[PDB]
Amino acid sequence: ETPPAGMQYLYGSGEASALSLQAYQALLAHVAAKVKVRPADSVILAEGAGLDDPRFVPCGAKPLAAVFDVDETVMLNIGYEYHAARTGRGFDTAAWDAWERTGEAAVAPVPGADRMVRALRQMGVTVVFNTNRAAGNAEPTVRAIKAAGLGDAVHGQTLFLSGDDAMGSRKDGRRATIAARYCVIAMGGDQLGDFSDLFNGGPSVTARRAATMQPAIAQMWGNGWFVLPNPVYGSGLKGGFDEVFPLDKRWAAP
Amino acid sequence: ETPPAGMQYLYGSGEASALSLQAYQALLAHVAAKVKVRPADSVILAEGAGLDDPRFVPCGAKPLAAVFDVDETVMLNIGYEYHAARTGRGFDTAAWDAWERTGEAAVAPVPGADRMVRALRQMGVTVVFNTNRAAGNAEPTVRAIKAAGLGDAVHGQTLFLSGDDAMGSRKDGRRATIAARYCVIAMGGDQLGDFSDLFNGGPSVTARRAATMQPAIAQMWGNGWFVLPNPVYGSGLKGGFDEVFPLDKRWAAP
Ligand SMILES: Nc1ncnc2[nH]cnc12
Ligand SMILES: Nc1ncnc2[nH]cnc12
Ligand SMILES: [Mg+2]
Ligand SMILES: [Mg+2]
Repeated sequence: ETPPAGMQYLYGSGEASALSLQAYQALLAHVAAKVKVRPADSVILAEGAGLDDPRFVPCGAKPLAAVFDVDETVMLNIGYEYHAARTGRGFDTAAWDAWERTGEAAVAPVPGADRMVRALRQMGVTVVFNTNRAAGNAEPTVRAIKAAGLGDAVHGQTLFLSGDDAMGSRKDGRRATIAARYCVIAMGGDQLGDFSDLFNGGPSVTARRAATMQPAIAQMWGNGWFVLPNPVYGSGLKGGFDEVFPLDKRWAAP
Repeated sequence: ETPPAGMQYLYGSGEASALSLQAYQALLAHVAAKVKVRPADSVILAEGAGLDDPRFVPCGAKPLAAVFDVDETVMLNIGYEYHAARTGRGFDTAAWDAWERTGEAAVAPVPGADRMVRALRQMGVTVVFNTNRAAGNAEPTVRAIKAAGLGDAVHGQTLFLSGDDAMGSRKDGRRATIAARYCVIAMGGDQLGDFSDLFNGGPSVTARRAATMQPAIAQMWGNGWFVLPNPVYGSGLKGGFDEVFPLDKRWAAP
């Protein structure tokens, strides 16, 4: 038996490896330019700014930082997805809670994520993690991040988890806390919720894809917001046939 | 019924859209820097240069150009993959040959690929396509490229297809022809064979992934070689369990 195709790609292929290394290379070059010249806008949206008319929290004189999602952005959850491939039970809240507590032995860095995290700190940029892992599992998450070669994270200062506020999986509140004390010059993630909660909680698969091509949002990709692949799970694996294949681009073999 | 997960991601998700827009943004910024200052090395490997010790064809005073694979790099083959999702017969040489001849009506641009192709030509950079589509289907391929908003391609000058030499799917010979008359400052692709044939024809899934992290090769991603996602088909969807999930990163739920 062979693993699911999405796992073959993300965890096995050199295509996905080069895809990840490219994103970090662009991130390191973008941060370096912002270290030499501090911008006026940070890369975190201001509160009340919709996807229709985007506006950002100002940078000011706050310390420079970069926000990262953890799972499948800087850290590969190889151990859990191996269990998902063996079982088929990918969506399991009880199994994932155990993985958050006992998975520090089976984690790997996204290709180049350990190298960029060191470069960001040698550049004087603080590395902040904003993950939907549970606040109750903060200590095993810190150990897993350390075991992935991603440095030392501290709960409340450089690590913000689900449950730190009364908003659940919504990360806008935690992004507001980070931007209130840091000037975030770059933000990485593998799901659109890692850049704005406005991509989720309503918009359809067709609407979310169009939202990324909003010219004010489109200018962010590779230029402030940095994306990494995840065809294994999450909000990217949704939609039926009429949403994946538009009816004006359909074809039948003879 | 829902389409395969990889197709949900690549063709439906906004995550894959932002992933593609990021790659082109980095490509446009890289090309602009090379227009202001022409480099000494092009991004095409010299003949006889192995992945162990990489070396590149010099740039010289040749016209600046950028090489692109077509399928799932600049053009989405929505119509064919819709047929693959309906049928399950993804690997079909007879059906794909028909798609090369009759698919110009069901193609779309990769997000931002039509915008970058115009920007490259407004910058004075020639856009060259190196695809494994058949040379016998060059004219319907030209029409499909045009229908995707990717400009005008010419067979033999800006379009090089499988069969133009006696090497089949190997693209190194066609890359040698392009680099002999152009200074290629950027090259995009969704499979590793779009950058060097040395990634294929032998190396295992584990070996190919490690090859992308060769420091001389690793410096190219997002900095000369630009990658786009394809978890739907190709050399990225290979390998068994021992190659996707290394044995030191395995885990079992309680
Ligand atoms: N339930 C889940 N939670 C988080 N990541 C996952 N990946 C696959 N299933 C998951
Ligand atoms: N046989 C094939 N040739 C090219 N692209 C494909 N995508 C899926 N199957 C394919
Ligand atoms: Mg994640
Ligand atoms: Mg291709």
